[PDB]
Amino acid sequence: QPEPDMITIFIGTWNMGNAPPPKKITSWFLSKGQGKTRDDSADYIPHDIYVIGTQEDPLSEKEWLEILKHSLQEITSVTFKTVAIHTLWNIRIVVLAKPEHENRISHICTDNVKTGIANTLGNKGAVGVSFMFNGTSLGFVNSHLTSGSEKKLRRNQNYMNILRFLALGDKKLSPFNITHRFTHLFWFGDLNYRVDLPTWEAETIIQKIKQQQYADLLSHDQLLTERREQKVFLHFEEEEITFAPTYRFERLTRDKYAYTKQKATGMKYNLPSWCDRVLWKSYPLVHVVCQSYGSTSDIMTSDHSPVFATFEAGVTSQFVSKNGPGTVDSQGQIEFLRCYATLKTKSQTKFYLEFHSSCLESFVKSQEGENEEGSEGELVVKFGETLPKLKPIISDPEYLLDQHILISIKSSDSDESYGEGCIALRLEATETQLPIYTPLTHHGELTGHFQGEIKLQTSQ
Ligand SMILES: Fc1ccc(CNCc2ccccc2)cc1
Repeated sequence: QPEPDMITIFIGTWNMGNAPPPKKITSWFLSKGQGKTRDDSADYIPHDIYVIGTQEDPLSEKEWLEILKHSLQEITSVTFKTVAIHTLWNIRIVVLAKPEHENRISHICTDNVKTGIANTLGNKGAVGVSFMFNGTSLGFVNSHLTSGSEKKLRRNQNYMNILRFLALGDKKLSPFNITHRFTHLFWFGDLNYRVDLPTWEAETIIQKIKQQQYADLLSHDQLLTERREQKVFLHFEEEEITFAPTYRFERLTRDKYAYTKQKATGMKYNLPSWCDRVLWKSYPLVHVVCQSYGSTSDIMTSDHSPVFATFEAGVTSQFVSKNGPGTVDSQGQIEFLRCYATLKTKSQTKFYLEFHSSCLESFVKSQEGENEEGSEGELVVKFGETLPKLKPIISDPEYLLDQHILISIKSSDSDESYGEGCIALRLEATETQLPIYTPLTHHGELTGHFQGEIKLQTSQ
């Protein structure tokens, strides 16, 4: 039986509003309702992996896993296996996979992060799951961020705390946070960003929603505006939104948005908003295609509607050769030539690089670079042709051209990373000097750039 080179992944996010679900939730897993929906001819075809994030989830793990498994079995006639389940108070992530994938999935990790201090600590935060699927690392984050139209900056803070502190994936990747540890990272949840229009416009907004005229509303969505100003989710993607706002509904219908201030809301307005979102970030030049992104119309127990997204995701096989794993393949080499980092830092330490990759036996430390002043005020760290020649464990181009090199630039004085990035080995040519580039981030914010040339030798 050949190993797959593609899988499909279902992402669901649903803020359940502390209510049990209705008896039928199959529309969710079928990507049926509003937005970019899945074709009827696919309804019996199981996704490879289902990742369900809930918020305000009132059920036990057992109660929810029985509902999920029974739902998928009814759709697909497949009994899914549980990869992982992790709950932080009423925030939960479930990962289910087809039985044939059980032997393909390993290195399963779970973690959570609680956001806030004192007053603001006790119910918001994130859960996450990571694992290997053959040669491919996958990470999944379900976050419930701070509520309220006025609190976008708090949400942005919650995002940075989650990507700093959530401990998933390979712990040897110590300079790297979750935004660099996975081939594919999916981040979803009740992100709680609102449509930032005046309160007095509530009925106008409702009118626009009834006319399915979302364009002007989306131009005021706080997550899209914060992302466009590089305040949050830097280097993540989101599919175009073509479904109505998923919050705040009167329960047991979808005919009414309940936006007016009430004692139960702390006297806050909840104008119709796209609270419930799915974003992703994949390594450069890896196949990832969103095939659905929408909301259900028939699940009405909560004041939120469920959101679905589905993806094609490229995956690679576990590779064994006669040499690696457990030695190098002297036919392979990676040379980084005429490289320089451009950093936003005002520090004057010396810097060294680390190169991390599952195509190396272990990470490689460079010599210190040569610091110069950039003509617009910046630090430029030059590495010349001084960089260590990297020795991959396998030289076969069918393996090596699918790999990635993570780069950290670290202070000699403190050994702290000032920036992290990723270079694809999916080159136009081997044995040929070719331009490379990555932005560098630290704690998910832009700190610089790395650019230069690469020369890749494979067994071909
Ligand atoms: F649904 C799932 C439940 C459990 C798992 C864990 N499988 C680990 C494994 C891999 C290879 C051989 C033996 C064990 C993976 C998926």
